[PDB]
Amino acid sequence: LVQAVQHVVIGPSSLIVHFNEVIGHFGCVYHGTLLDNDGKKIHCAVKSLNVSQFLTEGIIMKDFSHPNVLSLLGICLRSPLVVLPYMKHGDLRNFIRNETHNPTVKDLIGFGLQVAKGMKYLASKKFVHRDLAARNCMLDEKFTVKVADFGLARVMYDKEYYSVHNKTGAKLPVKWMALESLQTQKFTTKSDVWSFGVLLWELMTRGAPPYPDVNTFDITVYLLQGRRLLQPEYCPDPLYEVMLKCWHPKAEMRPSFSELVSRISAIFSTF
Ligand SMILES: CCOc1ccn(-c2ccc(F)cc2)c(=O)c1C(=O)Nc1ccc(Oc2ccnc(N)c2Cl)c(F)c1
Repeated sequence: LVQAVQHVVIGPSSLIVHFNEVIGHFGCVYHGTLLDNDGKKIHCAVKSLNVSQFLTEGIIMKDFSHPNVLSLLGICLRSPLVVLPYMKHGDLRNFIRNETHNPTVKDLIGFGLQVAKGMKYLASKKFVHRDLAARNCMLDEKFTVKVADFGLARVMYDKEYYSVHNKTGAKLPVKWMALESLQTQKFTTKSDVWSFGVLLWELMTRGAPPYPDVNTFDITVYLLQGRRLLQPEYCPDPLYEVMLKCWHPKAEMRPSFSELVSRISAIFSTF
């Protein structure tokens, strides 16, 4: 493990944490400066963790290289610190909810296509996300969407959406979970497809909360009855058909991420 983690570990002398520049219970995010031995100084975001599994997550994230997936600059051991490239426009949900922003109907479909591309890359590597949602996607200075996971850093802020299992300790985002995951607590690439369907609905409503009139406990019965999220006012009919296929009760009937990239590219560029 020590030899395997060598390329991910950053020395404490190489990282400058700007503690008086907070970005945002389980950890704080601050502005930072990373001192690169072979290039220019890097502006970063540093997340503090208030151990063996953590370093293996570091090795997996360091192997990611795709314009639609958040990369890892490294990990600093001394509380442990996670070093990420800085994302100028924060999370995707807060960006589209901002009343001073004017994304077009095509721009919103475009953000959906970017997520599908990042997920197609992850699924080809057999990586299961388990928490795909607009709040976990980042936006850089060039408006490029980066698929990521805050982990436990926003569970208290997003307390309305998260359940924590009393036995396994698992993070459970009930209103983004596939029917079979709510019944078995098992996650697959096909249950990530269901979550992507919910993410598309969030984009086309500019960040509205899903099922606002349905109790947490009533979600399983609501879904077994065959009921689903309603078509947003400015969501095109072919894009709603895509959402409905992502929510099929049989995991095997749901489209692959390759089929999603193809259908959304058609919707995005065709009239
Ligand atoms: C090493 C363990 O951590 C992981 C592990 C896996 N993945 C992961 C999981 C699935 C994927 F597909 C890809 C990556 C992660 O995303 C993280 C993580 O820590 N992400 C994280 C994200 C945003 C943060 O906040 C920022 C950052 C930059 N700019 C601004 N403005 C803000 Cl607010 C932040 F601090 C930390």
